[PDB]
Amino acid sequence: ALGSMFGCLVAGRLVQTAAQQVAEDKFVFDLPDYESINHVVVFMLGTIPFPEGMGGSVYFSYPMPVWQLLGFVTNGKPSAIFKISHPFSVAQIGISVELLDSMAQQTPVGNAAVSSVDSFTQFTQKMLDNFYNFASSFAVSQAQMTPSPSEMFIPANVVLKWYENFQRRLAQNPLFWK
Amino acid sequence: ALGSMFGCLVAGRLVQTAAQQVAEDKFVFDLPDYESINHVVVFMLGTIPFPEGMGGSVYFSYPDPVWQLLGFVTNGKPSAIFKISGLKSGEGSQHPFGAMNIVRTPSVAQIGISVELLDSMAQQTPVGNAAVDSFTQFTQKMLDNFYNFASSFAVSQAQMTPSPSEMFIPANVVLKWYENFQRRLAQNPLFW
Repeated sequence: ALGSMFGCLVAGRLVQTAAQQVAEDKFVFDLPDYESINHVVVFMLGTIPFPEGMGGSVYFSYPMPVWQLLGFVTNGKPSAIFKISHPFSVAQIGISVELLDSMAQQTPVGNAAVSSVDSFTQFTQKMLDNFYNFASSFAVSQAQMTPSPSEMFIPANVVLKWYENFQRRLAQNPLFWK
Repeated sequence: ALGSMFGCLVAGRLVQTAAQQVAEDKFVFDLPDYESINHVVVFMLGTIPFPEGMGGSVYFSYPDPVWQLLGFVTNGKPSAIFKISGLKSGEGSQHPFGAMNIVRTPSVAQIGISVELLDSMAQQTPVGNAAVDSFTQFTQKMLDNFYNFASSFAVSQAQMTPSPSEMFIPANVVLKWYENFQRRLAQNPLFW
């Protein structure tokens, strides 16, 4: 035939290349022992390119099976690493051949260091929620303040300002902190 | 002897399978444009297993002939991902690569694989931060970052500007929160 197009590698195991064809432009790798899957590496073998105007969207499913879009591979960027621990015990990697123009409009959650980029925002939101739920009881206005020229106060709006700064820095680079 | 036995992958690039064989048990991959690399993937091709009692030690060379040990690959664990950025120089075991002609430059790094006795590999020490907990670093940094930021706005009553619509939190309350959250994060990193 033409041969295999993709490799799928669970860190700690061997490369899988014999993907199961589930559609003319969709391919799936079954991954056993989902619990021991920390990282997956998905890549082009270099034998067959994506067709004109096309790239690959990489999805992951895990235990009922639930899917998430990890990211993309293209002729220009033919490999990607994803931390692990719609078009489609045992997990699956799915690759769907799609228009490059369409792939640009999607929002992948995958990342090489963290399972989901949403966890960054999720943690920050819960940290600030924990702070304000605690601090709110003690908040005072200047009119409510009792005379104490020496005591230090922090404006409540630092919550909002820091969150806004975090969002901006995260949008630039999801791993700015690392 | 073992032929092309290993593969090497940098994220965003094509897999390399053709290593320089500086000995019949020693394989070297060139990595051009090294400063734009954080992670490297090394793996057995699955063409042939390691011989009985043998495994692979994976080394890295960079600009300051000299290799830091990154880690290992074996028949039982035939692939691994390594961090090669931010490694502290001078650490870890020494290297077996005595090829006269390992042609080298500051922009071109190497990954070296030596087929070694498993017994010998068990006595080697990889450098720190090589093996790949990342989210733990994130949460700690964000906590410290937020507290330092919030604290930078701390003001006494005498230093305040009139702002009748603004609310203020006593600084000792913010500090108490910071200490408690730090402490609860270190016993249950997923408490939140």
